[PDB]
Amino acid sequence: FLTAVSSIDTFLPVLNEAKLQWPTSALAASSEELLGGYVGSQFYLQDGKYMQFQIAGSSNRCELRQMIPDGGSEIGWAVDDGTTHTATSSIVVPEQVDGVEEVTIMQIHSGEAPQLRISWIRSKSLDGVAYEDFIMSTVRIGTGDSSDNFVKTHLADRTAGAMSFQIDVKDSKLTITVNGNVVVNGQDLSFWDGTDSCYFKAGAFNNNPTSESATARIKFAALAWVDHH
Ligand SMILES: O=C(O)[C@H]1O[C@@H](O[C@H]2[C@H](O)[C@H](O)[C@@H](O)O[C@@H]2C(=O)O)[C@@H](O)[C@@H](O)[C@@H]1O
Ligand SMILES: O=C(O)[C@H]1O[C@@H](O[C@H]2[C@H](O)[C@H](O)[C@H](O)O[C@@H]2C(=O)O)[C@@H](O)[C@@H](O)[C@@H]1O
Repeated sequence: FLTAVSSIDTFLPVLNEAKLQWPTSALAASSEELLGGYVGSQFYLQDGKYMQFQIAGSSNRCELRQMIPDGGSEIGWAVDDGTTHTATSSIVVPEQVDGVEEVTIMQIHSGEAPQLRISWIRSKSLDGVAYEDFIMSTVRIGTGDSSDNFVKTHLADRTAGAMSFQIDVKDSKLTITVNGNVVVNGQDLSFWDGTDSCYFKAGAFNNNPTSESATARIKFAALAWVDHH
């Protein structure tokens, strides 16, 4: 078998507060299964050090979903509880194979919608400007489909090396730091005031591929979800 992610210490804290969804939103592995050696080509320890996710197919995923720690059920939190909810990662986004067009690698999501997606995207125009092979944030400020429901930002061009991300939510404000630099500084999340079902996700969620067989692949050198109070 492939080497399991849980065979080293690095990812145990997040696996202790996650379930894996693969190849859809259906459950693939409970937290205890993840901590106890769950493995496959979709989710394995790569190069002795990366938690790697792989998935093909439109809207398919191999994704961790935040759970109450220590064998608890699904978590839900609010954007304005006075604490800071923080997700910190170090991600190697390799060159994506032909047919893969957008891969969501971290989220804040609730019962209804994604508050935030951080995604790799092959090419896109944002605010009249073309970008290629880059990392984007998409924040929902509404539940509709017109462009005014979203705030989209160029976070960074994709690098060969690991790229760090920190997502901080405090007092209905979102901050995204990339390689130690604040990129998104206090984006308003007030539309979500009253929602108590938010949670973090991370992995690979394949969006709008041009081929159903093309496999998205994303490597995490680090991932942690914490609440600072
Ligand atoms: O046409 C789009 O690509 C549309 O998608 C929106 O993101 C959605 C994702 O693609 C996934 O379907 C899932 O995560 O739901 C997302 C959503 O409904 O917010 C946005 O990227 C939007 O800007 C875009 O028009
Ligand atoms: O598939 C979706 O549209 C969303 O489902 C969410 O996962 C749910 C889902 O109901 C599962 O069947 C399971 O029973 O509970 C999941 C949960 O963790 O809340 C999310 O995967 C979400 O990202 C999807 O957009």
